[PDB]
Amino acid sequence: KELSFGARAELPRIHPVASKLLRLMQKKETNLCLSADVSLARELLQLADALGPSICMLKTHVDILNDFTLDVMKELITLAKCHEFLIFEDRKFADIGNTVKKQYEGGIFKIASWADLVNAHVVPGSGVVKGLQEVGLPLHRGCLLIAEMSSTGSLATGDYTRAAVRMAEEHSEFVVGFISGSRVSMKPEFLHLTPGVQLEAGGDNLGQQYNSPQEVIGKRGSDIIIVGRGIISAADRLEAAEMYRKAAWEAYLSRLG
Amino acid sequence: KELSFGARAELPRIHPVASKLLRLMQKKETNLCLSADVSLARELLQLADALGPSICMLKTHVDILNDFTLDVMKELITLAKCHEFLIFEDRKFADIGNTVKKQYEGGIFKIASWADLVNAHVVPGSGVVKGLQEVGLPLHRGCLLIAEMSSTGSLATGDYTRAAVRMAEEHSEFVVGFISGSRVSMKPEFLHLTPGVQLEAGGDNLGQQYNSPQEVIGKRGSDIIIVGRGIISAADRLEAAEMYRKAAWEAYLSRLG
Ligand SMILES: N#Cc1cn([C@@H]2O[C@H](COP(=O)(O)O)[C@@H](O)[C@H]2O)c(=O)[nH]c1=O
Ligand SMILES: N#Cc1cn([C@@H]2O[C@H](COP(=O)(O)O)[C@@H](O)[C@H]2O)c(=O)[nH]c1=O
Repeated sequence: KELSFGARAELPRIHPVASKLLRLMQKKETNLCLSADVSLARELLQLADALGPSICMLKTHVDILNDFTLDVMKELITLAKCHEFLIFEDRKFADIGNTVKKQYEGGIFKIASWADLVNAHVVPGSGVVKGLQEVGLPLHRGCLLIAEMSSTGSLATGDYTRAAVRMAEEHSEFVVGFISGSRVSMKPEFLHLTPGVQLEAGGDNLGQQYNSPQEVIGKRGSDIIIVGRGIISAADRLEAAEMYRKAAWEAYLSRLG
Repeated sequence: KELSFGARAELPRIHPVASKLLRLMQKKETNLCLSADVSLARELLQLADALGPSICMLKTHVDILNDFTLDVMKELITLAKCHEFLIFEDRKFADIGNTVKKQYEGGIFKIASWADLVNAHVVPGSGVVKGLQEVGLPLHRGCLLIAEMSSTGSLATGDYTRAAVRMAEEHSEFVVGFISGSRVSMKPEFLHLTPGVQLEAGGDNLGQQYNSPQEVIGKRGSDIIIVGRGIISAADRLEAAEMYRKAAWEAYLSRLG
């Protein structure tokens, strides 16, 4: 039998970060992750504040911010704490452990100092996880492994996907779930987050593909939708975020029974 | 009968950036790329200056620099021009075209403004290249596709590797070669750059594997060695760079006949 988000938050093997996320999802009735792909700090913060109540998570690409400072991330954390959402930096770590460890802790972004969650490609082998966890475990953080991608021509299929699942299952002290297009693990202690979501069928001119919240949450068994342009390009971003939230939440309720 | 670097710099289908590189390799007698994995701008610049004459390329991870500014990059360009080497930002773009185009142009780093070369993972499908090339074409930049990786457990093998090669062939206007462990393309217009290189075989504690310049260039047919710790860990980095340069250059001559 499928467990609710609230119950999954209490599973014996749950990671504290996944448990925190699952409890706010249940509390707020939201399984929407806003993708805030914006070029200005003030836009990031404005959106986080206005849409915070509607979202379980805010996904950042800090490298696209023309005016990133750690004082912007400090302010973001205050918003995350106030509205109750996790911060997920979509950094896509994708190299040897020695390197990604430095990229996660160091440099100007100091990602581990503010990001509840990060993600990593599995193509380098498990060293990518072992390096990240050297930094993330002391900082009480979690990681998502990229098991499938939303884009046309994606190579993250078949045996590659199976490899991501195995790596996750063997690094549960740090890995809390997946970026995927569908449920890829049978263990309920893992989260599935799915980008490439819009209400209407389509894609963009550079390989993005879209499926609806009901397809991805209801039919494919994923837990959370990640939505950028579907919301950000809308005239009314508050109504758009509420529409995606209600769509994802109802799809989850249906699948739950 | 294999072509010299100087000869390849004249091939019909050769990219302008590959041509410039191959000519300076030939001129300077170096097929060494320094991986300057350091956290201080002052160290990066002192290395670029001292080692410039020994290297054909300097590989950066700007996100590890604690004191990155665009002015640091200005200086690095001045040294690249003065000593004649290319700047390769090892950014590992690895997402949908819409996102990578912004990561390449924008944000704090403005990578396209100073990097002659960048690399991309092929896992997202050809959209990753299509996005990057939209930014890099007017700027006369080039891209390397990651066909193989140096690390234990790497999933960049078999059909994954073949996909990277096909993608590179199909985007030869922008893609100038590969990050690989071995020659993966027969087309001499393509460069092969190989990390995971030290004089002493072995590895690190986080999945990195090392093979000799002789093995990599001489036996495996790659063009350029990418060397980080083997040089940067030495007390005298210039002596170390010369040791690697001679080893790689001679292994290349050996292969020629
Ligand atoms: N990993 C991963 C992925 C990340 N993303 C990211 O999710 C966001 C999708 O945004 P949008 O297409 O505007 O809804 C965007 O930031 C993109 O970089 C995917 O779209 N697909 C993936 O497979
Ligand atoms: N793509 C790629 C790769 C990049 N690298 C990069 O090359 C460098 C190797 O450094 P070192 O092991 O210190 O010689 C380091 O910056 C690492 O991130 C690999 O080692 N292997 C790869 O497959």
